[PDB]
Amino acid sequence: HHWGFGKHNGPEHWHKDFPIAKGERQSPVDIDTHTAKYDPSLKPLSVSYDQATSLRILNLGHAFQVEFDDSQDKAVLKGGPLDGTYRLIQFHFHWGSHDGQGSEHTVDKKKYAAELHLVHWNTKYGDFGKAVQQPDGLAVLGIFLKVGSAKPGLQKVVDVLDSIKTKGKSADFTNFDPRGLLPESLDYWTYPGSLTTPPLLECVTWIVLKEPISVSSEQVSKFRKLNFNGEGEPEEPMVDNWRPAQPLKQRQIKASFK
Ligand SMILES: [Zn+2]
Repeated sequence: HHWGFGKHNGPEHWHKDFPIAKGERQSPVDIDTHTAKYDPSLKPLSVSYDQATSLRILNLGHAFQVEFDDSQDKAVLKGGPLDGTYRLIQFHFHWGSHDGQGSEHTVDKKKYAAELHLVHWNTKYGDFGKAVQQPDGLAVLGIFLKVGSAKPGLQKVVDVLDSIKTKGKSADFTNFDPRGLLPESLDYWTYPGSLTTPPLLECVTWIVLKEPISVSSEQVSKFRKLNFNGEGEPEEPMVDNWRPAQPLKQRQIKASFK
């Protein structure tokens, strides 16, 4: 009964193995735009992906992840609410069983068709594993996906997914430029929170972009053809791998805009 997104092992059950699931700094959250606070002191984000080096793409079971060479010192997220520099290690998505749900963060309760997380670790701490043990260990850039026109910079991802249908499969995924996954504007909300899969560690500065990227119905539908199961096991399509919004509790969501 490893955690996952079935009826028996899904988000409602995670607290039994990971009691921090009911903790004080859990993610995702609903972003209530009336109660979020515009902070004029929040500076622009700095996302430098020019020299990011993608390596491989893996079906981990609950989702797929594209991994990067985080020995590169130039593929970095910094600025914004951050007081350090953070190296890109991987990205992945969350999505639904239909276009009407799939995002983890919500905006005034609005759910998007999917959400992209670009995960970066703090260069103060040596590596990812050591970083997640610190309250400022990770900076995750979250980006909503809505269905409309196609996102060209996502196509290489969409095209490869048929090769990694079942858990444990992977593919070469070199020369992928994650700049192609960013919207035009980098206006953002930000708050302190957690990983949204177990172990749910409270080590993340969340930066959630106001502007969603547009992806086509065809592109997001490919996500739903992935499987949670391993090869030869009964087919279980990989859908609804999003943790729902958790209580904000003490925290203050801040915005770079009104
Ligand atoms: Zn995520």
